[PDB]
Amino acid sequence: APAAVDWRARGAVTAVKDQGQCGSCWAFSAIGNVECQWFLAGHPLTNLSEQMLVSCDKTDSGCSGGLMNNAFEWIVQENNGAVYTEDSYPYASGEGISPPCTTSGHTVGATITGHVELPQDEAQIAAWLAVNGPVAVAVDASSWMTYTGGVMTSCVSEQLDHGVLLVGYNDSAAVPYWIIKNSWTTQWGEEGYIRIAKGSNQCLVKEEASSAVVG
Ligand SMILES: *C(#N)C1=NC([N]C2=[C]C(F)=[C]C(F)=[C]2)=C2N=[C]N([C][C])C2=N1
Repeated sequence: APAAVDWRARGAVTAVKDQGQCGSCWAFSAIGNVECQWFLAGHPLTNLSEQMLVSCDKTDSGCSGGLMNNAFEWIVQENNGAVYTEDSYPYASGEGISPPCTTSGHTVGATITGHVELPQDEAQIAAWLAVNGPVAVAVDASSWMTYTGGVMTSCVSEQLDHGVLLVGYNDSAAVPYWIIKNSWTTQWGEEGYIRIAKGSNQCLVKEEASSAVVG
């Protein structure tokens, strides 16, 4: 794989979003992955709807949490592969109240046919990302509440409790790192991103990696 990749440089990543006081990170991880894949599949970059998942995916638990892998199955199995646009199903859960699902009236912004779950191997995740684009990952984010910048190297790595998006890596750096998009606005971290060391399973980053398949 190349020494360094950053899918932001390809224009493939939407702006950093704001989940607010809702435990909807899993939705932001899944939808951000879809946004990137939809762009890479030859379409304009389009903001897509987290609220569709938070309100309508009853396999997951709204503001109480969820899993990207379940979200991807819901999209395909329950929603005909459709992911609505942000504008047509906008984010309403920032104050912690998810509105009831509505099935009528939204605009499809992307279509997926499935998703992949990657091996629990940072090298193989990086090699897949280098070719195919950003990867949704579960992490232990419990050490992230003081991060102001730099490469984090000794994160608590004990329990998956958050979902985020790998957008790149740098193996050349003095401490090799992953580049991760969060959903805590651009006012946290490095304009909304965190670098964690790569190669030591920091934050349990290799354990639950996946990506949508556009089709
Ligand atoms: C977010 N925000 C969030 N996530 C989880 N759990 C989670 C998310 C994920 F993407 C992958 C995982 F393995 C685990 C939450 N569990 C509780 N809460 C607060 C309601 C969570 N928020």
